[PDB]
Amino acid sequence: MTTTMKISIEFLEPFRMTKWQESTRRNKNNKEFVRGQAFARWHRNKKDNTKGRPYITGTLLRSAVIRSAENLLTLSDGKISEKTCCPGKFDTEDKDRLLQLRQRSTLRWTDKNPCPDNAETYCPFCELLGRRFRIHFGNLSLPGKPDFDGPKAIGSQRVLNRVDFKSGKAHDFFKAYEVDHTRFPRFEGEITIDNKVSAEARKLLCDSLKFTDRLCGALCVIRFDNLAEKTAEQIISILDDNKKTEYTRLLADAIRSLRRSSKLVAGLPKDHDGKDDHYLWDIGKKKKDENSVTIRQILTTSADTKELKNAGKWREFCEKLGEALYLKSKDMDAEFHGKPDRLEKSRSVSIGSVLKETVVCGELVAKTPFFFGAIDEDAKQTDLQVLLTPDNKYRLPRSAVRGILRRDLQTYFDSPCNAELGGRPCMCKTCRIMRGITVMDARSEYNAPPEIRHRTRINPFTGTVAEGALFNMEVAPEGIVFPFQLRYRGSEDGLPDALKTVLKWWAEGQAFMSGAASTGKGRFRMENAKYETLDLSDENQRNDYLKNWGWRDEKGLEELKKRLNSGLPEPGNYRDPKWHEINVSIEMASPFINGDPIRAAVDKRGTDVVTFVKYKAEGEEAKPVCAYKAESFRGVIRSAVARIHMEDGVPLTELTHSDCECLLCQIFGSEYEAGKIRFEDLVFESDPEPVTFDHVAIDRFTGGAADKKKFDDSPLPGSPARPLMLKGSFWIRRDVLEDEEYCKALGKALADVNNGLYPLGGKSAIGYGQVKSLGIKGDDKRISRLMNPAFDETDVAVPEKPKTDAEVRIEAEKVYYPHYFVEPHKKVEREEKPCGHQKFHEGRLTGKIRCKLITKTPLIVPDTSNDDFFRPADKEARKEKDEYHKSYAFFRLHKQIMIPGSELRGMVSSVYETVTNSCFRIFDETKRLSWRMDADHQNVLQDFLPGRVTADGKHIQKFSETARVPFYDKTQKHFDILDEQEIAGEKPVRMWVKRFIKRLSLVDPAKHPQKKQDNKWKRRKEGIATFIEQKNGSYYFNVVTNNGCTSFHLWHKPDNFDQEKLEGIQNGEKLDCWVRDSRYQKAFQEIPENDPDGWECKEGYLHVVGPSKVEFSDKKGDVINNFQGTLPSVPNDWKTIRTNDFKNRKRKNEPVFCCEDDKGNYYTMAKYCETFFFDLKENEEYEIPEKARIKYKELLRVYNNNPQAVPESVFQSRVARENVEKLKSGDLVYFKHNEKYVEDIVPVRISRTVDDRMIGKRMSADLRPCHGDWRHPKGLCPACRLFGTGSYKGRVRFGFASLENDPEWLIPGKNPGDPFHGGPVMLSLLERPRPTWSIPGSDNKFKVPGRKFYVHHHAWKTIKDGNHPTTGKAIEQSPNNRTVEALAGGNSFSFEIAFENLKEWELGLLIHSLQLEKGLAHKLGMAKSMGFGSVEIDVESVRLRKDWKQWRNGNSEIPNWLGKGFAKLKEWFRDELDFIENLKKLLWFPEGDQAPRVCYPMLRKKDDPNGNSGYEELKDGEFKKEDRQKKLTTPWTPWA
RNA sequence: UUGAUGUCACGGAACAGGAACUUGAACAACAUCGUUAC
RNA sequence: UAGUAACGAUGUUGUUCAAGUUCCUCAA
Repeated sequence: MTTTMKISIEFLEPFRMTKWQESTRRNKNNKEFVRGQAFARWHRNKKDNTKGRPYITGTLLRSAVIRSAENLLTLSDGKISEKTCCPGKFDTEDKDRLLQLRQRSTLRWTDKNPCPDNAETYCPFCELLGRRFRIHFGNLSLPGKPDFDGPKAIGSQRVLNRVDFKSGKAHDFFKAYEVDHTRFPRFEGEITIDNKVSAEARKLLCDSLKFTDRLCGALCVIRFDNLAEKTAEQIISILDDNKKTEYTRLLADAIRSLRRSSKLVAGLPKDHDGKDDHYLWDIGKKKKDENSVTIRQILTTSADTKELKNAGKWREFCEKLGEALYLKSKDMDAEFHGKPDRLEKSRSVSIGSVLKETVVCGELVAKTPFFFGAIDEDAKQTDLQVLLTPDNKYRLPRSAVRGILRRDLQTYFDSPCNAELGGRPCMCKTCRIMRGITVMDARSEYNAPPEIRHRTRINPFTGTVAEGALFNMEVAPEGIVFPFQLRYRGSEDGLPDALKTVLKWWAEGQAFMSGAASTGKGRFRMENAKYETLDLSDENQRNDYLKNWGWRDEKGLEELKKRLNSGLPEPGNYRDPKWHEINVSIEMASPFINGDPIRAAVDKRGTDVVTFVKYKAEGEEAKPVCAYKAESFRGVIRSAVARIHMEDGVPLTELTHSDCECLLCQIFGSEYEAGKIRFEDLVFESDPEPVTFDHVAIDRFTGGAADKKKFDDSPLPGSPARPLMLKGSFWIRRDVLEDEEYCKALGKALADVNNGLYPLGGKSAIGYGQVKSLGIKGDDKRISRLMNPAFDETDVAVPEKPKTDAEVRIEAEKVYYPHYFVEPHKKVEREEKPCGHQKFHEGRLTGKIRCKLITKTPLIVPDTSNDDFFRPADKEARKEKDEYHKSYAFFRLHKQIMIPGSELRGMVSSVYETVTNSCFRIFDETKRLSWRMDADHQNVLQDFLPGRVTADGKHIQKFSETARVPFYDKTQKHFDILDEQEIAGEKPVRMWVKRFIKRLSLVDPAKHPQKKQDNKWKRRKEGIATFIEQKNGSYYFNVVTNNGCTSFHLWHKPDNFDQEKLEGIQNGEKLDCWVRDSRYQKAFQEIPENDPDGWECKEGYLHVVGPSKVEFSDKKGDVINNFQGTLPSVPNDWKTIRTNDFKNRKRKNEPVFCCEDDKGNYYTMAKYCETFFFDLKENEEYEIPEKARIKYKELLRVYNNNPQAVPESVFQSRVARENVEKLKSGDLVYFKHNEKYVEDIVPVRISRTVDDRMIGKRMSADLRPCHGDWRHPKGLCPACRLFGTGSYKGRVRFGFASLENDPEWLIPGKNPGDPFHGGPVMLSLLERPRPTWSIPGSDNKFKVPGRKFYVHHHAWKTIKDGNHPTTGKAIEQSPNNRTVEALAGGNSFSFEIAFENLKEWELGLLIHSLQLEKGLAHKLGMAKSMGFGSVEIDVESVRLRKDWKQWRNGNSEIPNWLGKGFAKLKEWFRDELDFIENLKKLLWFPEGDQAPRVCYPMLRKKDDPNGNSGYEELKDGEFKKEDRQKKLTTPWTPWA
């Protein structure tokens, strides 16, 4: 007796879902069960396990149908078909149940009796209301009834908001679950209708089901009828197996950046030679063990797996791999929800019968990168995320659009709302329009990953970043189009005036929707707007509206979009939107950089930092453009404002901005209110191709390139020819331009920015940024009227340089050295506090210094961007893998000769820090030295005893003595009778050891007058002689000693003076002879067949080292000559090398081995013996500390890394041939000890000695790098206060020098008529410096000498011709020298030095270090150990700065500052200024007719035509060991 | 997997404040091997 | 009965980034 009607809803928007709670907090007292009643619920079976499906109750649909019936019943004057309708009853006497009452002001129609319950025929509204069930509503569930694994498998919980209006930041908040409509678009259920209900109530129910449009926060229409985890573990294992565990976060951040495309792995950077040993992309490979994969190979084999071929799979793989790597690198609340007021009776009111409908279509594109904060969980790498669709599409929710419409409608009026989330509906002017507005969501179909931006915060007391201020941010691209549709229904004749004015504001590109609007986030623009007004008051238009469910679905929308008229309606009352656009145009003159290190790590160029480049969308693809960030420009302008205004004493940079109405808190905003000025990005108006500049860090002592301190950067090029224009804009509020107090502050800040200060970008300390001019327009000269520059009276000329007094006596026929260190003082002061990069102090100076550089000796500043500049034409380009002869050009930027700022900065910094006796800026406090020890018994080789380490590496057992066993000889055989188990020293052997041999003579008393001048014949006694056999050269004898106690057999070779004693020997005569003992320390295996004497059989260890001591050469030495032809080849394995020739051929002295390899090398091998350690003394051992093992590790690292070694691997020692790295349990050791502690361990008899301390502990404690903590503390060296340091910005900025006259090269080019290119000159070897010549020994006597100032001379006239500076022979090219292009004397450059907050004694010393006296000169460039680079600097106008209006050129104040500087120099050091005298002696330039010949010595005296006693004769006598420091300190000591 | 005589939740902008920056001449002369003889 | 003395050859490149901060405030 029922009639089931099957219904089915279909969502067109992401609906919302509530949270599940147990059946105890399901009353009217919970504040989360209420406010969660208008959503869908989540039912889970088997409670306490999150597993179920969502559903929608029937009471919500019943309430919606009742509301739609009330709204539809008054539109036809209360008559459905024929009969009139009763008003209905909405009152209940019981109120302990019915958890929620109605506060709605029920509509009215035809007021009459409420049809009391005691009836027999009701009104159709009574039958629809339900007065066993009359109209039963069923639950809506999913079609197939599935079972999911929780509410986080179908949706995602996002946080909603409630912002304020005056202090427009926030209030409480709440959150809910929302499910997408593309995955769950359908719900099904039924309604059980009785038989005899009516024939007009069914029509009302059908029209009410067709009239309802939204159920759960969304529009609807009701119808009726494993690789990435293991890849992360493998990468982590690779990073842990090596020592590269500090590259993990950079690896995570650079791997996450590869999610844009899979064609980025085949373009990763390489080395500088094109190899595959990058410092982070090629970790894992070694010298051996080929089966070791790198990270590049892992990423290359994972890009094509037939699973990560799509974009989404590769994107997800990269995202979770970066998340896993970040999580591995890591370990190295109040929601005001509800409270609706329980009202007893609703105040029924009538609204009439006039109802219209307006549909506004169109779309809104983006003009700035937008942002919608949706920071979710399970992703902690970005910490500022955007809102995306489950298919990675960008969307804007309708809640943000509704809130922005509310804000704009409150702005159109002048009255904010006063609601408090409860009670009766509010009836203000902006809540009666907001109650008829319906909007929709968007998708934008872009589907691309968003870029990441890095932001910081700078401490305004030191100039660096603050502690703990560094964070990321991701923004959506620019140019994405969203579909738009607004629908309004009311009683007016169309749209109201407020909505028309707001839409006219939005059609002008002033729709600031959401995001970080203070830094120039999303600003949209509504385009292609259409509108059409319907009329639901009649019956021939309402039935056509109800026939097709309105026009909400896609088919109805495609039919409706053919009826809308174009163009928005004009408003009756305009309101002149309250935001004004101001354009900004900056023009530069120097390079520009905006750092981005992750992009430089991914880029294929192979640099360290690259400039910032943003993307923009063209509908489906992204294109990159270089720009300047908006946050950096906002920070620059904010710091320009904050440093001028005082606000009651302390400047705006020291305030906390807690509860103050400061000038920064009313324009730029704070954490309590929003700002009133919004900035934007700045494009570059062109296509600037980046260039690459190489840098280096030159050591102070032994001036050369320091370790691990080579780098480069890729800035955008700028020069005075092409000035790199910048274009941008920013928005200001309307009620700020009308104020006269804030516009003055903005004008002052922009005038201080225009006047040269505040450079934009990165490394401004070397001449980057340097804003040339700034011009704004679009404000009716309200701000651009204080931006006029001014001056003072500029006529006074600069004083001249003083005359010098330090002179030297240089004579002829003498040679000089080029190093001459400068010994410093012992008082480095650190008792002054730094100033602070805040407001401009009163008693300090700021301005510009214009200089003028002029060379007087050829200058070499190379362009290291490309080699082979002097390459011949019309030939092959280049072989892939070879070592050619490098050749460079001069430095050019835009085809213009220039000098960088870092060169001049380093030069002036060296002179200034050697004048004031400050801390050594850069140094190498590691790398302990080592020296080869001499070969002499008494001084060094007496203390080195033979030893052997025990079974554990803790003790060393010493031996008694040693004797040498002959190998590689021809008179024995020791290789084929001994295996490899006893020649490695791991098994003791048994040899026969002889100590003293006995020579023989004939007659002593008749030898006196011609011989016996060697006093060795003092131990002869007597001896009888026999004769048993005959030999060709010797004679056999049996000699007794004194009484016949023993007899020894020998072979005696006679001579001229003992040939008369024997004529014919008859085997039985008794000759007389004398026996003398001689030293003979040998040991054989079995016995020799020449000396049958008593050999003492001993027991000990035997060892070998290999054939060492090769005198290899290339010029057929004295031992290779006079040979017997056909020199053999080198054997491929040892233990078979024998003796070929003898060195002495009269006697049978030292044998050699001459051979020849495939090249022109000729080896001659000594060392026909090995050593044998016997008599191991037990129970006496010495401990090994850690210092000895550190020294041994250093010794092994020096032995194994040598470029001057023998090219053959067979003639090396055991240490270098087998590449050992530790000391084993039993091995060869020559150790040194004293009283149970060992000191030194050397492998061979004559090896090198490593010193105990490092080179940093050989100085004073004050001369070390003045860096560290000892606002900023007061412990800084005097040179790290003018120039910067770490955690302290320096207040001196240099600039690019530019040539103004004609080039005037050294030698003319190959093409006449083109005076812009020079000729090539070839230089000498230029080998690296040796710090082991200034510090000869290692005990305590040799401290670290000074700062290595090169002297001035003229030795470029010998290089220009083609000869050598030392000898006179012509130099020949090789893959070790260069061919540079140089300038000549008589060229002029010009640059500028900007300074700020300097004292009056620091400026005087800076001027004294810039310009020297009238006899000195500076020295910059390449190869200044010859005569190459001698410049002098004259200082022009020094115009100061005293206010933001006038600048007051101070040329007539120099002679005061200089004096004050010297006064300070007298205050610190009283009368101990000898270092300044030496520095003035070392900068002296030859004024005339003086030709000092300086050069480096050769190795010996036989390899130079002058015969000047090269380095091997200078180590004795003049520069022996104790006169080295003394002679190398005096500014001009003869080279001798 | 809801109760019926009463649900404005399309009744609420995840908003407000922050300079990828500080320091650094692309340069530069004396070392490398071990033993032989008495 | 013991351990003493210093000699012989002439050839050759190196660093390519290092030290810092990598999340907080206003709220709760």
